[PDB]
Amino acid sequence: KVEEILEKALELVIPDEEEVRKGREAEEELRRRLDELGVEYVFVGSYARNTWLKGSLEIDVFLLFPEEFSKEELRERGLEIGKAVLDSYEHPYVHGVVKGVEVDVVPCYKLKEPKNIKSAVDRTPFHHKWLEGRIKGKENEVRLLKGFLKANGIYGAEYKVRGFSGYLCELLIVFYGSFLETVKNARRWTRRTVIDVAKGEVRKGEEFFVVDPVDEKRNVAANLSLDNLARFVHLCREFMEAPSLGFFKPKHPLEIEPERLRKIVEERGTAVFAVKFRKPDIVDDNLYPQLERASRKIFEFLERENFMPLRSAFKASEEFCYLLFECQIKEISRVFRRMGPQFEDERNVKKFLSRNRAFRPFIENGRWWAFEMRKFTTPEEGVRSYASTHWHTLGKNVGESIREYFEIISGEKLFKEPVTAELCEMMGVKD
Ligand SMILES: Nc1ncnc2c1ncn2[C@@H]1O[C@H](COP(=O)(O)OP(=O)(O)OP(=O)(O)O)[C@@H](O)[C@H]1O
Ligand SMILES: [Ca+2]
Ligand SMILES: [Ca+2]
Ligand SMILES: [Ca+2]
Ligand SMILES: [Mg+2]
Repeated sequence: KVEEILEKALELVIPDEEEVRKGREAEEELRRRLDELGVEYVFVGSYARNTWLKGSLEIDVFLLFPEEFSKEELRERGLEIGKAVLDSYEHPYVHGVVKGVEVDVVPCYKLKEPKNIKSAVDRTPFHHKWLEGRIKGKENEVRLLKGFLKANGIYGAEYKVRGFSGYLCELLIVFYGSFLETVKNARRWTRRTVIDVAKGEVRKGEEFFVVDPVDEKRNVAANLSLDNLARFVHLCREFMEAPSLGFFKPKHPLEIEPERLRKIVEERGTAVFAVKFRKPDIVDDNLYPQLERASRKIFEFLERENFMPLRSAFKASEEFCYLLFECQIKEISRVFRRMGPQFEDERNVKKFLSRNRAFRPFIENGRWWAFEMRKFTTPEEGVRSYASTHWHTLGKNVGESIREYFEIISGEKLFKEPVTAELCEMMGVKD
């Protein structure tokens, strides 16, 4: 059955004649313009090796240069070849569109074989040279891997996904020969697994590490999060166990009427709430690490204060950001135990006892203790206190935003916000 599903899978991963139409057109036009400027360039794209996934067409033309400043000479070439130009972020490249297709124009050094400069963009040409001859013919094998990963939300190395980059996908296919062979062997992958392509071997190491043929110190799966690696391995065991075209299909968002969520949550008996604030104007690769950090800090705070957090999640929309939380403790006693000094310490004892308190401190196991009052008794109130005076620990941009404004939302109001998918996923809700 397997080989019959992978066959139907191809119709989901391979590009349709009208998009492979935009590709060829743009490429032809783009070279024309680039040749008229007499520029030294090379298509290093997934497009350049026909390995790009259905519906994800994009070109990456790298301009080759020596010297030091190629920031402006590129600004020129780019702005002069792209019908429309924008500028993403020694970093600055030109993202435009040409004949309707997204085009990245990056400047690098035509290098005399290895030993780059503040290496980063300069390796890309080599990555391309190393993959071009070895991946020929296995294009679709690659499109299967990616299509497989994308359907399960773990394709892409950007911080929002922390999954499998494309390069990685192609290295893996070169190493094993085919999608199927990849999944079959991926079932035995561990967190200490090292896939060294250059030496055609697999050994044990400190962490999952796919060595880059071009640079043996660079881990091509650096951004792949442990959990996503663990998710791929599991998906692989699950696919072999019972292959199905549904693995190459995107899962459908849980349609949840706000009243069925309130039911699940009262049934779980937990405290569900979110921290809402204005999304700062920063790029995803900057925002996401901050949203993860913030979510972690507030979670650790919740642990410390004993509200026993179960799990957290975050969500970024167009205007706002939410840090979702679920704690097992909805309310905690006002009173708590303050550890005092050892009965021996005559001074720290006189000091500890001079403070006025509603109740009398006591000795337990040779040490003084005192009952005091918390300044909050619910995880929601605690977070309001924390987000109010410790916003500086939630990331430079997020923290700053939460400092200006934010609100703790729970109940139905929380359900009205666009965090349902995340909410459900966080609590492990099913169909
Ligand atoms: N070092 C690089 N190696 C390969 N592709 C690169 C590199 N740098 C930029 N790219 C581009 O990144 C985009 C993402 O895909 P990638 O190149 O990783 O190949 P892929 O994953 O096999 O193809 P696709 O991403 O379309 O599924 C493509 O447009 C590709 O040209
Ligand atoms: Ca994600
Ligand atoms: Ca994910
Ligand atoms: Ca209260
Ligand atoms: Mg690109």
